[PDB]
Amino acid sequence: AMIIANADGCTPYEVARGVTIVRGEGAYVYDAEGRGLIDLSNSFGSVMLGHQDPVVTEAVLKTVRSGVPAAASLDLQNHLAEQIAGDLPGDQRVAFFKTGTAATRAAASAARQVTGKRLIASCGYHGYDLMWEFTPPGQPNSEDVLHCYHLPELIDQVLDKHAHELAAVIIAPDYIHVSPEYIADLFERCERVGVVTIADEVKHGYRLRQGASVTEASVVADMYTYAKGISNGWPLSCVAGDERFLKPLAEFVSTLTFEAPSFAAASATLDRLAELDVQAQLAIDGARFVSEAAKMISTRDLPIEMAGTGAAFQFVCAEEVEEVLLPHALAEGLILEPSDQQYPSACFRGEVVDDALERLDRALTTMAAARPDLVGREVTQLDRVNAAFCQMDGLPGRPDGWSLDQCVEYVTAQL
Ligand SMILES: Cc1ncc(COP(=O)(O)O)c(CN)c1O
Ligand SMILES: [Cl-]
Ligand SMILES: [Cl-]
Ligand SMILES: [Cl-]
Repeated sequence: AMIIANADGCTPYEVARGVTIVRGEGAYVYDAEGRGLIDLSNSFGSVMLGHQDPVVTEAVLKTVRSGVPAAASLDLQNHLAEQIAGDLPGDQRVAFFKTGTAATRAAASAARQVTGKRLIASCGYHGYDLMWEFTPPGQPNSEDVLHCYHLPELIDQVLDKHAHELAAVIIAPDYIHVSPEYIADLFERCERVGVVTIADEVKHGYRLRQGASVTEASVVADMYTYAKGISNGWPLSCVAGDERFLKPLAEFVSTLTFEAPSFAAASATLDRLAELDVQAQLAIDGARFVSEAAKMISTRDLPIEMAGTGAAFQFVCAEEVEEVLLPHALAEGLILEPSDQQYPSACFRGEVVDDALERLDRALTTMAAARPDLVGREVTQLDRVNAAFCQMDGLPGRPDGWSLDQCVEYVTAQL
């Protein structure tokens, strides 16, 4: 009777609200009529290996059938921490949580404890907690967090005004609409004035490479947060970082922080990502998908542009165009996430990619025939900016011809 209060919100599979998903296996989910759909949501990117991965499933099932209680499997817990710490440069300790929001709030709390300072600066989305609620540039939210929307000019403003008062800056990286060098510059500006940095890798950690995405962008951070990439859909997250920041998290423990099934899933997941060369293969397979998708769009003269590549790409279009693309893709058995990147898994390889392209080709054909008025429409700068803001929760640099004031006005109007 709408008794659940937080069902409406940022849940995946909104495009499929008119259908009923009952099964998942590999690259596919299946509806109640037995129809298979290629899944590019993958529980908002939490499923990096594929649904019902055989190795993850056997590890979980063995742990469930042992009945071993929480916090008794010390070797497994420490092994997982060693796996995570060993993929980061430096000497990290690891504190485990159950959601990405818990991990980012804990990292912020650790910075506050060490520095004795309160204010936090932020780029991107860090979770549902009120401390991560977006407010206009220069306006601290109810928990003393300032939002900079990935603009170096807005970072500079906060640093020029509060750098001596900042406990930390927390940046969720993204590379679809900006370069690795652009992201690195955001971190470096804060580093140069001595501000603690948190790389929020909840989305991209273990997706783009076997470790933190920022490492390949020539960035090091004081703490890193992970969740989606590490556990194939099981509820586990962490803060990994330098000892001086991880020591204040010693008592950040819940009754079920160490429930065994999720640790078994995560340790198996990290091993399988390495064994199957997942991120490097996705870079190849996703690049092929995005190139061929772009060609299909072009021959059909539809107002869509592909952005990104590999494991993180996006169908850039106006909202009213996306609202046609998504149902038409669903009708052809292809689940796309709206107003975001797509999230292919390790099973998005081989014949699955060709299957997805065939379904997209059919969807583009029906879309052009159902909505001939969209054929030949141009994609505008505003379309591109809107799509970036939806995807990365910030601006992809100051758009051409926009003043900083226009950027601030635009972001304010999105809230
Ligand atoms: C970049 C990033 N940071 C943190 C979070 C919050 O994590 P969670 O949804 O697991 O609470 C999310 C959403 N998963 C995210 O995309
Ligand atoms: Cl599959
Ligand atoms: Cl939690
Ligand atoms: Cl800029």
